[PDB]
Amino acid sequence: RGSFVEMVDNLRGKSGQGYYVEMTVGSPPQTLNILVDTGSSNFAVGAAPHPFLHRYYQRQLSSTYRDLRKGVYVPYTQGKWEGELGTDLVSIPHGPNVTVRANIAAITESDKFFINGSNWEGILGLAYAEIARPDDSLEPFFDSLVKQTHVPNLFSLQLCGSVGGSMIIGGIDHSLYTGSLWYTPIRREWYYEVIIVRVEINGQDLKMDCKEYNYDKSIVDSGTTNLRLPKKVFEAAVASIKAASSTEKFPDGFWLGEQLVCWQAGTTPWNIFPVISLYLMGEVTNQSFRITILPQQYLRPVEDCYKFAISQSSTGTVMGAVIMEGFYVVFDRARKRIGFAVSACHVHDEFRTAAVEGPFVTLDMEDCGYN
Ligand SMILES: CN1C(=O)C[C@@](C)(c2cccc(NC(=O)c3ccc(OCC(F)(F)F)cn3)c2)N=C1N
Ligand code: NA
Ligand code: NA
Repeated sequence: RGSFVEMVDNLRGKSGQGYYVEMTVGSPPQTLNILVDTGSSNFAVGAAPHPFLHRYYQRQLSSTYRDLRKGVYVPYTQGKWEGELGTDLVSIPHGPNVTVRANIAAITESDKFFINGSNWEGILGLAYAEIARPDDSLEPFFDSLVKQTHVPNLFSLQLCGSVGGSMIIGGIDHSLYTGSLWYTPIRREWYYEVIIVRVEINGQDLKMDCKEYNYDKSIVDSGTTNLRLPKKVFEAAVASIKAASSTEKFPDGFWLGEQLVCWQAGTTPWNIFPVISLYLMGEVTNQSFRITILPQQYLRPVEDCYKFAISQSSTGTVMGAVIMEGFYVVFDRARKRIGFAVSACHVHDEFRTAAVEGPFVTLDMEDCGYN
């Protein structure tokens, strides 16, 4: 409890490609790099020699493998994968010193799924059975972990945004954050769904009906890059960001993520860009708190050229790696809540730092949840 030195720094990544943890599958152990994803619930790994893959799960080499004689087809907004289900023994070398029998989808065919030049070979879905494929009876990895061991039912993520971070499995490490943790309820256990009750650009309320902020949900997703905002909120959001930053100008396609914008080295105008604060539902009736992110988070370097990493959505708000890089995030599954604290490692400047602040008084927070 509170100290987990062995798990500190167990995440690696490359800008834009996601954060991955080393895992082993089967006996003898086959080592793989696995994308950490709080936005999905399948443990799926490459199982065949796709060209983009450094390595892949070779089921034939494992004595502990058990076929479930069952297929799964998984389409996404763009790209898909399909696979064959089974179970085998899984470990996390730089995680808890346990071994569990987990479901694994062996990916036999995929499209627009693996990334050319990336260093991961599979994906660890850390969300709940409700959104598992093909259905809620396929038990996600973290459930199997907690069912079969003494590992406490919670994990936490410090994503530092070439890149690194920590996934503390079964606890919290106090060195990873400064100040206090503030908790927001998990509304329903499927995605890590939360409720945003208020949005400020540079301390300026959007004055939108709060239901709009959560239309049709808001979730915390380490497998998404952007802060994704519902269409109507996004319009409001950029309009207010465009205005707060009207001190300089950029093409209209830039705000739509259809082009990059570039400045010279040692000289990006951070300060003409506003802070963004999301107030989240608190643990107590009529009590909220707010998280504050910097343009450092929503203006992401591409290779000085940057992409605007706030985008519109038809699936609701997504607090991707943009938000998460500001914070140490606690997925407290045992108490159905998400904790936020200022990350000890977040990227800032000398004028502004990311922040988690409370308590604030906010009424009718229940009306902010879409049904
Ligand atoms: C959004 N999403 C999906 O569309 C489906 C799924 C399974 C998925 C599938 C394939 C790839 C990914 N995610 C990524 O490639 C990715 C890339 C960069 C990411 O962040 C990088 C940075 F940290 F922002 F720099 C996070 N995830 C997610 N999970 C999701 N969370
Ligand atoms: Na247990
Ligand atoms: Na601390």
